Amino acid sequence: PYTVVYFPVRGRCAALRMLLADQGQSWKEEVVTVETWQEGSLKASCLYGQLPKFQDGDLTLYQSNTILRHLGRTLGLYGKDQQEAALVDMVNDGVEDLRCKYISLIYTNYEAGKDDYVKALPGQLKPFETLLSQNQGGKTFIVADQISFADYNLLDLLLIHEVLAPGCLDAFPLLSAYVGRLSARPKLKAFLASPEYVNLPINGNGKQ
Amino acid sequence: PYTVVYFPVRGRCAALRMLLADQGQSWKEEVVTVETWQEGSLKASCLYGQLPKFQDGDLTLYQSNTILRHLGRTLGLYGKDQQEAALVDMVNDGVEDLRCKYISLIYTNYEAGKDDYVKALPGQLKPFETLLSQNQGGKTFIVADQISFADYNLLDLLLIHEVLAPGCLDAFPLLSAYVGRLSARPKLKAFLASPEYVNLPINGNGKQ
Ligand SMILES: N[C@@H](CCC(=O)N[C@@H](CS)C(=O)NCC(=O)O)C(=O)O
Ligand SMILES: N[C@@H](CCC(=O)N[C@@H](CS)C(=O)NCC(=O)O)C(=O)O
Repeated sequence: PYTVVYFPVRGRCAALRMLLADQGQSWKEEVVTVETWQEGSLKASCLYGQLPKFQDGDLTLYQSNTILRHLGRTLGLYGKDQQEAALVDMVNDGVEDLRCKYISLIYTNYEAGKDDYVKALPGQLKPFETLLSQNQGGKTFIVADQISFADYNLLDLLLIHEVLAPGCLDAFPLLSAYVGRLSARPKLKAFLASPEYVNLPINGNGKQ
Repeated sequence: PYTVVYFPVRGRCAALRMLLADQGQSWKEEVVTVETWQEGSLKASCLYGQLPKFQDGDLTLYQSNTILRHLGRTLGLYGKDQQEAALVDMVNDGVEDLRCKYISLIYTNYEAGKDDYVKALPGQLKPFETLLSQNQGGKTFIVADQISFADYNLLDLLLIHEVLAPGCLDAFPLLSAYVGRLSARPKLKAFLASPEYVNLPINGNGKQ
C-alpha cells in the first residue's frame, strides 16, 4: 500500500520509516541511485525536483513533513484534539528547523563549521527538554500521552545528533530517558537493529 | 481572541494576517521593537527564542506554520478530507522551502546573490503553476475548491517575489490570474490596501 522513493540513505526518510515500522505497517522501498538521479527524468517529474516521493495507493506525495503529517492523520498519531494537534505541529516545526541546520552543516561546511555547531547544540536541544519537562514530567511522549509523528521525527533528530556529537544528551536527562524508552519499543527496536536501517548511511556525502 | 506578537515587519506573519483578515477574524497586534528584543527577556521566554508568538485564548503557539495549520484546522481551511489535507501540506511545505531561500537571500547576501536567485526563480515558481493547472484548470484555489491556509501563504510568497523581481509571474498565466483573484476578495483587498499592511516593510533589514 505504501511506497518510499528515496536515495540509499536514512536522511529525511528515517523518521517516517521508524513510524511505519513501529506502527507495523508494510511498505516498499524504491531505491534511486545517484547515477539514476543524474540522468534527469525522475527529478524533472518530481513536483519540487526532489525526493522523498511517497505513494499511498494512487496518492502521490512529496515533502518529508507532508508524508509524516499524512501518516500522522491516517494512523492516529496526531493528538486527540485540535489543541494537541497544534502542539504536535509546534514540536515538528522545531525539529525541522534544527534538521535544516544539521543538513546545512553536513553538506555545506562540515569541516569549518562543526566546532561552532556543536558549541551551539545545547541551546538548540534545550527546548525539547523543556517540552518534555512540562508534559507528565517527561515519562511519556513529546505531546500529551500517546505517540505522535513528531516523536519519530524528534527521535531521529536526537539519534543523529548523538552520532555527530557523542554525549550531547548527557546534559538532558529527560531527552536521554526519552530516547532510551522509545528505542526500546519492540517493533522500533527490531527495526533500528535491522540491516535495512543499519546498513544505510545517515547522509549521502559520507559525513555524520 | 487572537494575539500576534511580532517585529514591525510583514515577514512570517503576512500570510497569517491575510488569512485572519480574509476570514473576518479580529486580533491584537503586539509589536516588539528590535530594542525591546535586544533586552533579552521576551526572547528567553520564547520556546525556540524566536517570534512570531501567537495566542488563541490561553493557547500559546510559536512557529509561523504551526499558527497557519492551527487556524487552518479551527477555521476549516485545510481541505475537505485527509487526502486534501495532505495536498494542502505539500503546497505549504513547498512554499516554506522557497520562503527559506528568499529569507537567506534577503538577509545573507542580497548584493552578490540576487542575480543567480532571480535566474533560478522560474524553475522555483513553476511547480505552483503546475499544481494550479492540475486543479480544475487553476480556476479556484491551490488545492481543490475551497481556500486553505496554503493559499494565503502561497499568495504572500508570490506577492513578495513580484517586488523582488517585477514580472516574474508574466510567464505563468495561472499564478497571475490566481494572484489577481485572491487579491480581489473584499476583506483581503481592503486589508492589503490598509496602512497596517502597506506601511510595514516586507523584511527587517530594508531589503526587498
Ligand atoms: N523540503 C524537502 C527537502 C527535500 C530534499 O532536500 N531532497 C534532497 C535529498 S534529502 C534531494 O532530492 N536532492 C537532490 C536534488 O535536489 O537534485 C523535504 O523535506 O522532503
Ligand atoms: N521557523 C520559525 C522561524 C522564526 C524566525 O525566523 N524568527 C525571527 C524573525 S522572522 C526571529 O525571531 N529573530 C530574532 C532572533 O532569532 O533572536 C517560524 O517559521 O516561525
